[PDB]
Amino acid sequence: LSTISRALTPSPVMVLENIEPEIVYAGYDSSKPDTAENLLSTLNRLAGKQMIQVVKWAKVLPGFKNLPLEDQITLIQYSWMSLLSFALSWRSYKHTNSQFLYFAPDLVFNEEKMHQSAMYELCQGMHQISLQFVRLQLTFEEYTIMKVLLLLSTIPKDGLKSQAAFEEMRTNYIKELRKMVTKCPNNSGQSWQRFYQLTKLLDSMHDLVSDLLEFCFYTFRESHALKVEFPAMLVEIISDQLPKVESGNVKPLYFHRK
Ligand SMILES: O=C1COc2ccc(C3=C(c4ccc(F)cc4F)C(=O)OC3)cc2N1
Repeated sequence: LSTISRALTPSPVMVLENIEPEIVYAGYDSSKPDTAENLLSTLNRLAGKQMIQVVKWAKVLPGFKNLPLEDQITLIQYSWMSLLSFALSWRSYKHTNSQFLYFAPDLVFNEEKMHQSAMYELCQGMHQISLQFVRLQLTFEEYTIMKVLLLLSTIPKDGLKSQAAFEEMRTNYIKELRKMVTKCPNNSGQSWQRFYQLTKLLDSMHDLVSDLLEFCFYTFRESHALKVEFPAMLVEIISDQLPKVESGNVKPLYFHRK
């Protein structure tokens, strides 16, 4: 809080990079075949543990604490699949140059796994998002800021408890992205073009993530019949999220209008 301390303290993007979650293992069971039942159960277990890290992350995310508890909860529950998908795309980009879907070091999907998981087309759509990371040569700086924008990209139909505090936080992070692209237009030429590409990429997540969620809601509802395991963390999120999304109580915020 000191004057000197404030002027010198790591910038907001440096803070985001510092609080980026550690590596999470899926705990892949080599004794089980790669069937939908086992792959999806493994993805769900993995995602539960990643979501625990996401909550820890959100806890020290600057600005997030300034929202009401219920809005914080609401935002994590609405954006969870966007956050996991984006982080997946990043890992896939960094570890495999977006050739494969790197869910964890012990769970990397090639095309065969994509089929086996019963979400071939969804995995291919995500892989295609990851290919954009290669085209753009997305940077760690862009990634971290964009991930925050994803946390802040889906809200209830009639908005949040503290809509103004949310909008302030969202604007603040959009501004960080603006600053970043002004400094570093990277391979898009002009800073405005960089911002356009990055925000279009974010908008392009919505339909894929919505499709991912529909499958997740289906397997959740039919969990016992399908033998698809969900951990408590996902049970909690999906039990709250599913009726809201399915009843239209959901509003995606697009950077660019349809
Ligand atoms: O039971 C089900 C079926 O619907 C699901 C849909 C998605 C997931 C998760 C993803 C994921 C994200 C992007 C993709 F392209 C493929 C993905 F699998 C992730 O990264 O974490 C969980 C898990 C289930 N679980």
